Amino acid sequence: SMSYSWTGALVTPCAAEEQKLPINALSNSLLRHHNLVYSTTSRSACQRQKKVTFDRLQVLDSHYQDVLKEVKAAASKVKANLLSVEEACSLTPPHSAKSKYGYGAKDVRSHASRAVAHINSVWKDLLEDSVTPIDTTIMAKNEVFCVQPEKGGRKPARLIVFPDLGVRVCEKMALYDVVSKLPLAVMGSSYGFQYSPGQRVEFLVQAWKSKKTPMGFSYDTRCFDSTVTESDIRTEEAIYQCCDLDPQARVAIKSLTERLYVGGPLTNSRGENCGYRRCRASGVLTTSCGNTLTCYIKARAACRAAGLQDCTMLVYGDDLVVICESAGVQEDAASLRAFTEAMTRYSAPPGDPPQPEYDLELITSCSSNVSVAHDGAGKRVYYLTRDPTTPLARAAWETARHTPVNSWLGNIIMFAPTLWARMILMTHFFSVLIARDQLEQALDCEIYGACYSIEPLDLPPIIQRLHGLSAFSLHSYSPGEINRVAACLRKLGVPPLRAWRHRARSVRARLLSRGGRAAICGKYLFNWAVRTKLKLTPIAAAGQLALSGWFTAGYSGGDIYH
Ligand SMILES: CNC(=O)c1c(-c2ccc(F)cc2)oc2cc(N(c3cc(Cl)c4c(c3)COB4O)S(C)(=O)=O)c(C3CC3)cc12
Repeated sequence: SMSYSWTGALVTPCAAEEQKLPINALSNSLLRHHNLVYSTTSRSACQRQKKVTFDRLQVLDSHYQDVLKEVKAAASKVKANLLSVEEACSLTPPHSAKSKYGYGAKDVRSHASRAVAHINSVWKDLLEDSVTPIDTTIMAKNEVFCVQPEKGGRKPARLIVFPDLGVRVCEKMALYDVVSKLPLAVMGSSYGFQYSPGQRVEFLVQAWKSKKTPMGFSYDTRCFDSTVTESDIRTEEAIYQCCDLDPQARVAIKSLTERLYVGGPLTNSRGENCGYRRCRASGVLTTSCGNTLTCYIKARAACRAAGLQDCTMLVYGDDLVVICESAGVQEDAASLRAFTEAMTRYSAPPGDPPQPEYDLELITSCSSNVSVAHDGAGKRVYYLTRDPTTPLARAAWETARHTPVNSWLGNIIMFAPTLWARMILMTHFFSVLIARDQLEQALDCEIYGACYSIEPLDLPPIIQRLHGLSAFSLHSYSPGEINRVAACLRKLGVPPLRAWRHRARSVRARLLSRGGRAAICGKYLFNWAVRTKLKLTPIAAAGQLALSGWFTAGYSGGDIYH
C-alpha cells in the first residue's frame, strides 16, 4: 500500500516561521555568514510529502521469520507494568503540544482536573473501542541547517505526526515500561541507546579489534518511517504482547496499535483533512523502540541472507552499522550488494548504496565518526566527533532566539571531548550565560530525543561521567579533524581557534572568581586555554550524580521528560 494518501490540503504553520538567521550581536560573535543559515518551514512541506510517498512492496523470507522467532523468545523474558495516570503525567515535558480539548502540558504536569478527566476518558475509550482510527496532527518541523549549494541547496522540512496530548499520556501508561525494558532485552549489546558516548566508543573499538580483518559499513534506509509497513507495526504489537503484561495493558496496546500506530487520518493546524497515513508516525511513544526493533530484525535477517561472517551490529532507530569479518575485497562488495537486496525485499532500500570500509574512522553513522586524540600522558584516546557545521548553525540560532528546549547544551555534553565543542561552543555559551546573567538557571535540553532539565554549572561532573577525566586534557587531534573544523570556520565566518582561546582565558577568569561550581567549570572546562595548567583530579560531585536513566532507552519523538 501507499505510505500516505493526500487530499491536496497544505501542511500549515501554527505560528510565525522565521526562514533566516536573525541578526543578533551575541549570535554574530559566533557566526557571521548568517545568510547561509536557514530554518526549515511549512513552505517546503510539499517537497517532503512527495519524497515520503510511495508504494511498499514487502516480501518476507525464512531468515526474517527465524530472527523474529528469536526476538519473540527474548521478549518473553520481560515483565512490564502499567503506569498510573499520575506517573505518566509527570513524564510529560512542560512544552509538550497542548490538547485540543481545553488544556496543556502545564495542566497535565499539575494533575489538573480537566486534563486528568480527558485522559481518563481517552483511556476508557481505548479499552472499549479497538477499531476507530485516532486523529493525528501533521506539522512541519522547524530545524536549522547551513546551506550546501553544491548538494542541492536547502533541505525540505521533516514531517511530524502526533496524536492529542490526552492520547500521548495514555500511550505512556500502556507502553512506557515496555519501551524502557524490551529493546535491551531483545537486542542486548546491539541496542544503541544503552551507551554513553564513552561506552559507545569502547564498544566500537573492541568490536573492530575483535575481527582478524575487520570490515564495516553503515546502512542508510531511504525514508525509514515510510518503509515501515502495516504488517511491520502489527508485528511490533505481537512482540510487545510476548511480555508479561497487565490485562488492561494488553487491551490498550492492541487498541493503540490498530487505531493509531498502524495508521490514521492526518489533520493540519487549521483542522483540515490532509490525508491518510499507512506507515510509521514520527511523533508517537513507540517510534524509537519500534524503529530500532524493526531495523534490527530486518538487518539481522539481511546479514544472514548476505552471508556476512561474525557480525557485530549497532542499531539506533533507523541508523545501522555492521562490523564483520572480511571475506576479501570483491567478496565483501558482493555480500554488501546481497545485504542491500535483502533489506530492499524487506521494504527498506537504501538512500545511497552502502560501501565497505576497512578503516574504523571512515565509517559515518548518526552523522558521527570515531577519531583519535591524546591524553596528558600521551596515550591514544578514541572519541566520537562530527562535522560541526550544523551544531554551530543551531548554536547561533539558539543564541539569537530563546528556544524553550535547546539543542546546544546536549550537543556540548555529548561532543565534549571534541576540539570544536571545547574551544568554540563551551567558550561561546559560557560567555553568553555570563553576559545575560543566566549562569545559575536550569535549562530544558534535548538528549537522545528526551527532554532533560540541566544546570550548565553541572557540566564538568556530567562530562566526567560520560567521557572520563581525559575529556578535559585531550590534545594532538588528528590532521583530518583539525582540517574539517578549519573548513567549517571559513565557511560559516566563525572566528579562528586562537581567537576563541583568548576569549576562553577571559571566561575562565570570570568563572574562577565566582567560586564554587562556577570555579570548577573554569578550572576543568578551560584548562586547555592556559599554559600554566591546573591539576585535574576526579570531581567529587560526579560520583554523586544520578545519571542511570540517561542511557536506559531511546525516546525520540516520544514526548518524554526526565
Ligand atoms: C548506530 N550508530 C551509532 O550508534 C552511533 C555512532 C557510530 C557507530 C559506528 C561507527 F562506525 C560510527 C559512528 O556514533 C554515534 C554518535 C552518537 N552521538 C551523537 C550525539 C548527538 Cl547530541 C548528536 C549526534 C551524535 C549527531 O547529531 B547530534 O544531534 S554521541 C556523541 O555518542 O552521543 C550517537 C547518539 C545516540 C545518538 C549514536 C552514535
